[PDB]
Amino acid sequence: SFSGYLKLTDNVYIKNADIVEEAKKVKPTVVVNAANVYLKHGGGVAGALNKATNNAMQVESDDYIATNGPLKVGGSCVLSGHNLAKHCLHVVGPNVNKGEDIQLLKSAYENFNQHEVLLAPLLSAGIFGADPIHSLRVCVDTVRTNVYLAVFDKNLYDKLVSSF
Ligand SMILES: Cn1c(C(=O)O)c(NC(=O)c2ccc(NC(=O)NC3CC3)cc2)c2cccnc21
Repeated sequence: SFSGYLKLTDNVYIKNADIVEEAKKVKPTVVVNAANVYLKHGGGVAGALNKATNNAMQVESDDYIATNGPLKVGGSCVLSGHNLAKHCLHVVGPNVNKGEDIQLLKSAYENFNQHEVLLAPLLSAGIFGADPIHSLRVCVDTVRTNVYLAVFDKNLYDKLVSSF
């Protein structure tokens, strides 16, 4: 059901798309959220995915944190995908704007290997402060399963594809 994606490697594909609209169209088995350790979905991809679930993702996340405590930077948890997907894999990449170690980005992408196919954003990009070209390079060199990347900004998408 994924269509209009450029092929980067044997297993990594990319599209200039709104990940919420892409999830509603495809209804994948797994959509990846670019989460923080507290699962507080305020801005960026996290806020957009939560808003499309009418806040059901945040209510479910708050119960998960109340039971288990916060995630590790580089870690993940599988929760419901609500109206967007069967499941949502909440992955925490390092937030470079908070002094988190960039080496944890490879650990964050290793979580994708537990799932055969994923619709995902670039981790640690945007408001997390890491270089998006570096995030795409770590993705290609780490993920072995089929990943379909959705990049919202047209100019960033063109730069990622021309510099790859
Ligand atoms: C790299 N990046 C990305 C990205 O998705 O590539 C961000 N992504 C976003 O802000 C983002 C915002 C909105 C949506 N869609 C909807 O809300 N769609 C429903 C109305 C119909 C998806 C995503 C980002 C926000 C800060 C900084 N960098 C960002």
